[PDB]
Amino acid sequence: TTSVLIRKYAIGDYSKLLEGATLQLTGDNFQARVFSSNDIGERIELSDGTYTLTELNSPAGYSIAEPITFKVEAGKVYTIQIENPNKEIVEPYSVEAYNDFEEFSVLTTQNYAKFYYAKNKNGSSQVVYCFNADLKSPPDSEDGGKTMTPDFTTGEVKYTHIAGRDLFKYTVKPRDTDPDTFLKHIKKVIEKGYREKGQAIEYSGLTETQLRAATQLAIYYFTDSAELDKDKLKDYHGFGDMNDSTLAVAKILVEYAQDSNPPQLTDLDFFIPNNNKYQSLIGTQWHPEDLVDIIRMEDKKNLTLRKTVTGLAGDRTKDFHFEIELKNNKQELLSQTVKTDKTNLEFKDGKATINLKHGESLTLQGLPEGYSYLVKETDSEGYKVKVNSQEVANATVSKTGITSDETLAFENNKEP
Repeated sequence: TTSVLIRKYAIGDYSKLLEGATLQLTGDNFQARVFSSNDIGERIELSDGTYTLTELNSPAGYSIAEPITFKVEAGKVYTIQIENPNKEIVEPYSVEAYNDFEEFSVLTTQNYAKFYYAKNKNGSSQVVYCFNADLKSPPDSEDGGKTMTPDFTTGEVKYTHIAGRDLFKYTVKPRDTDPDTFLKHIKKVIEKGYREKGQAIEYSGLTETQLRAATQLAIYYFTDSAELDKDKLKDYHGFGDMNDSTLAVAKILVEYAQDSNPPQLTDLDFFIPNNNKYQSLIGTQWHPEDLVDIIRMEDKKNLTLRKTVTGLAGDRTKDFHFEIELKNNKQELLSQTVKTDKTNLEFKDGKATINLKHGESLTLQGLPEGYSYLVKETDSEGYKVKVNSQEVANATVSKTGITSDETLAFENNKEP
């Protein structure tokens, strides 16, 4: 068996698991079961196979998220076919991270003062960097990370340790638009930047702390679209105090990140705070030994067809038949169950047929952003077909990139 924890998160705020979603786990061949999402995730030991996580209902406010299919094979877990990117600690929001308030080292005239660390399982401290420029730094510590300043409202501010994959979504004002491109940029910055106390500094004349600042500002280039310009930085989070040298190294880190070479680092710890006011933190180290597979589901905050028969010679009890062809954002055909105001509809190779009599209607729900339809009424022979009052010789119409709901009102006229 393989341990998994199903965790339900809320898209865009990861400071707590979203409780109160009714989730059902169904598998191909054990017993299917229903449970409600909790604060730590539902722990299940699974034999090899393919399983489906469905949201039977979501908690007040949210939308039903897409069924997540996954596979447990040979002790490993996969999403659908790639490797489960969600590896997190068993007890969430249990990791201390801190800002070392007493450590002192200048950029030019002033303490850098952004000495962020996270505590590894073994009590050592890894250098980490803020991933959200406008959010709060980790809790001040006056004693090197033994005790921390709690938040006035939420108590201690502790973190969930996770594999730093899928980082795009934690950014506020990223520069990139493709997540993988974004991840590759972050890994590369960390790679060539400051990772370990005592490390050789390859850039002549720069102190450890100066490299650390260049590294942090390079992250902000990508996470918050910081500009790497002396004069535009005069008042940006203390970075006016960064000398020319250091800023030149920040541009080197960013230019490196930007080039086509692949990242030499396979993975990086990442840390999410249990208070959304606090910044998330990208690590410089990797501790896979502390992590288990999570099946993650994320909650967020329609096409209608109808038939009317007209004319005195129009039959009002004839099952008119439609052949609907649907493709997604990237022109792939949908091969999924699609719920409706009547019954479900299995789309095979993007297609399903439906029958409508005069004055009936069917409403396809949960169709994705930027979809496209091609709809034909196959058995029109004899009728003058009009769709939304437009004359269609071939009883077939199309539309691409539907950003809203849409209604196709077929009218069939058999006038004597």
